[PDB]
Amino acid sequence: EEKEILWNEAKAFIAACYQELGKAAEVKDRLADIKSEIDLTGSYVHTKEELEHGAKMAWRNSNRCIGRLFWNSLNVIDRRDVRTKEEVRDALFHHIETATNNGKIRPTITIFPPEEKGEKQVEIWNHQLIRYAGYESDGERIGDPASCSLTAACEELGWRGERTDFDLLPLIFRMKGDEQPVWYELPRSLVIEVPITHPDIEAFSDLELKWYGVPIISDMKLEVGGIHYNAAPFNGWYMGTEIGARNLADEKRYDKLKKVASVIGIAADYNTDLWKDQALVELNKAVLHSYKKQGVSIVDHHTAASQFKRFEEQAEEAGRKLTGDWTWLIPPISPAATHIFHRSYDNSIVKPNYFYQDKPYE
Amino acid sequence: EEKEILWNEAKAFIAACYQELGKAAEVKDRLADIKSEIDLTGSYVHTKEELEHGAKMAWRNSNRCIGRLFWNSLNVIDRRDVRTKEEVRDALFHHIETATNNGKIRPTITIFPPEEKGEKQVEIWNHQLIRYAGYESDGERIGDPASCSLTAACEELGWRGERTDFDLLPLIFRMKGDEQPVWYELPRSLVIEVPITHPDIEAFSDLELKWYGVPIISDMKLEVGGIHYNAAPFNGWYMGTEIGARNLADEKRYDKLKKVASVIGIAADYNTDLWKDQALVELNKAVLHSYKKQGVSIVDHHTAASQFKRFEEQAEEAGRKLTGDWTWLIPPISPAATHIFHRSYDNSIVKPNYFYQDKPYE
Ligand code: HEM
Ligand code: HEM
Ligand SMILES: CN(C)Cc1ccc(OCc2ccc3ccc(N)nc3c2)cc1
Ligand SMILES: CN(C)Cc1ccc(OCc2ccc3ccc(N)nc3c2)cc1
Ligand SMILES: C[C@H](O)[C@H](O)[C@H]1CNc2nc(N)[nH]c(=O)c2N1
Ligand SMILES: C[C@H](O)[C@H](O)[C@H]1CNc2nc(N)[nH]c(=O)c2N1
Ligand SMILES: [Cl-]
Ligand SMILES: [Cl-]
Repeated sequence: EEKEILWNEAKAFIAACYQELGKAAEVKDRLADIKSEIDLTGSYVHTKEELEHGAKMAWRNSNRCIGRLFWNSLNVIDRRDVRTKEEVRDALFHHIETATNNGKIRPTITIFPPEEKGEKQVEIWNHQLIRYAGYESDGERIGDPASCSLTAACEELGWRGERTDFDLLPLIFRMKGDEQPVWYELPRSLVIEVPITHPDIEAFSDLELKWYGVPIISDMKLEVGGIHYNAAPFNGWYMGTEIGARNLADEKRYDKLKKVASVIGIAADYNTDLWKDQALVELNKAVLHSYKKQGVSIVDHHTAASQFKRFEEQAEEAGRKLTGDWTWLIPPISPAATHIFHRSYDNSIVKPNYFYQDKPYE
Repeated sequence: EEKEILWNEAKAFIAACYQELGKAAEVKDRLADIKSEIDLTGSYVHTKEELEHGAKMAWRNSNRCIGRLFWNSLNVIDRRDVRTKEEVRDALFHHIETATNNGKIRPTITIFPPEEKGEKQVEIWNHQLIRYAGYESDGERIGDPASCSLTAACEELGWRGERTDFDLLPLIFRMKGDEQPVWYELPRSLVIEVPITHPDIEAFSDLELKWYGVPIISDMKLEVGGIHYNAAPFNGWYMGTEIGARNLADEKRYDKLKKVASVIGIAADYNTDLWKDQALVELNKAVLHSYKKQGVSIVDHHTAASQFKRFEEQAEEAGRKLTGDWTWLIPPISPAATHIFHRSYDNSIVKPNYFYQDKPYE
């Protein structure tokens, strides 16, 4: 039933993929080849074309993603050839450099060897390739609370952060055969960071806020035709609200709203003053401003929702069913000002797709 | 099966109601009485206590309502005795006066005779007892687009609005036996309206915005123990976002954001300026300010979400399952600043409850 589930997923994927690629006549022989390859080996190997299209389909099927208009221009890097921790490290370094592209961010995914029989070849521990550490000692919070457990796991392994609010975590991953992961400090020249300033409130820089340029999600599994690529980091560019309404604003993250309110000169005393809302708007304005000023790609939530409307229209024109998760697609500020808020979406799960998987630590 | 569905709903309601009222021992004889009453008459009549508690339970079970902490203090007015259109009119007038309470709004419901065998005794046409008319002729929009079809139905019946942006619709309802509804102009002395001003932007009054004080929803059906009270208008006080983020801001309603942006002195040209968000905040601030200044009850969304957290805690302490509709409970501005956004709710439907029903017009 191992070979059964795989074979069925393979048939459905190959058929759909080859149809979209205008290759429907080659389906028969390809499925024949695959059938034999599974019988003899227990698995099968995607061609470069199948893998690239599979990764693109997986993005197109990501219900929670508002950024999907651009699914077809995903830059897919095939690293199924890596065998060593130095190769993995260098592939991760290269991904960062090529995705960053001097600030003109390229949506990119790097695909490592897939699981064999549930056995991981490479297991990445980072949630994102670039992220800030988090600490707590003596009721003092430092850095990003969302990184607290990974940060403690790294320091167990001999890493030590400087305990600033913005320490970059090391890359950390484990190779098949090894009992422990290894870690590598990120070279600073690879990492673009953006200091947060406001277009017309000069005091805003007193907050000394910054964020990194590129979100490179590295803990999701790509599934394509029954093959499980558990290590396949990918990135887009940020939507400003991710930084301004969540990373910097959530009480369980950097919790900056009261400080923002103070620098923009409003009281943080009464709910009816809507000071949190006002602070959120000014922080989100500062975030868009700062990325644009530095020449780092970013999208605001209005522009993103307009793009998503086009994605919806493109889906209809192509005869493809659209799936989405309304609770994730709506932006966390002014959601009712977007068309998303005013319609519903089918939250069905279609494969290929990206999936959560269990953390190797904690 | 008519009497069957009713009998079953009655047993479930009476049991639950009497348990909460500490009257569990009287359940047996009450169900006996009810059994006979159904057999002989086809229906049964709620006592004053059952009706009042039923209406309160129905509010407590309203998944979409963030205002539910105060479910137990609902003021229930029993008007099952009305037989004439003048009595219905006067009950509706009285509801407005007593709910308004000079601006210190009392959550109130007035309950009219229930459907007999699906036959309505009274059929209210208004969506809310107080609402503004809407018109369109020659591509000119006037007033509230959401009222366009009711407004046209009223004018078909001899009503004529002055075609201001804020014409009050007449009360309109139909009595069993009558082919056509009747309408009655609302006496102005009954209706509190609030002009919208901003606490520190003087030009804001140039918009000449206003809204009415009390939302009195009049087109939902109350169901309690199998009895269908299709005419049972009820009100709370507004949450400010209903007015500022939806009624005055939605493009399909008053569509005021571009005008707000202009009076607060910002450009409405670039999505990255977040001018819609900023305009929304200033409009919502103006709305809270204006109601408070006039002495009309209103709640901001932060305070409302804090109350709802207490409702959740009260539900747990009472051993009652909580139900909610996340997509409706989140406020349309800064939803991620409320605890609601960060948890999930079971959207199961529990009776007693309030339900949508078919419009009698259009
Ligand atoms: C190109 C720019 C992109 C933008 C602006 C964008 C925007 C977003 C946003 C705002 C979220 C919600 C994140 C959160 O609230 O935690 C999201 C979720 C997601 N995006 Fe995209 N995205 C982009 C590119 C990509 C790419 C390249 C992929 C993969 C090929 C991808 C796959 C996903 C997935 C899988 C999720 C959901 C993750 C989860 O369940 O937690 N996106 N996207
Ligand atoms: C006391 C102040 C109250 C506040 C602040 C409040 C708040 C709200 C809000 C903001 C909504 C969403 C409305 C929308 O987006 O269209 C809502 C929905 C609702 N409320 Fe309340 N509410 C209150 C009192 C009441 C009362 C007294 C009842 C009935 C006894 C009630 C029953 C409901 C119902 C049934 C809905 C959902 C209607 C639908 O499905 O469209 N509420 N409430
Ligand atoms: C918080 N973790 C434990 C769960 C978790 C894992 C992946 C997640 O991905 C979010 C995500 C994924 C892809 C994105 C692509 C672009 C973008 N701007 N944000 C993006 C955000 C989110 C949460
Ligand atoms: C738009 N109609 C066609 C459907 C419709 C019917 C009743 C509706 O009730 C909304 C509602 C109900 C009760 C409320 C109580 C208090 C409050 N502040 N808003 C409240 C808002 C909403 C939509
Ligand atoms: C439980 C709750 O629904 C959940 O935390 C969601 C809500 N919607 C969201 N939407 C986005 N884009 N991102 C999130 O992290 C969340 N959190
Ligand atoms: C289709 C869409 O989900 C729907 O229009 C909802 C979204 N959530 C909402 N929430 C509230 N409180 N009120 C509304 O009118 C809506 N509209
Ligand atoms: Cl992030
Ligand atoms: Cl309203």
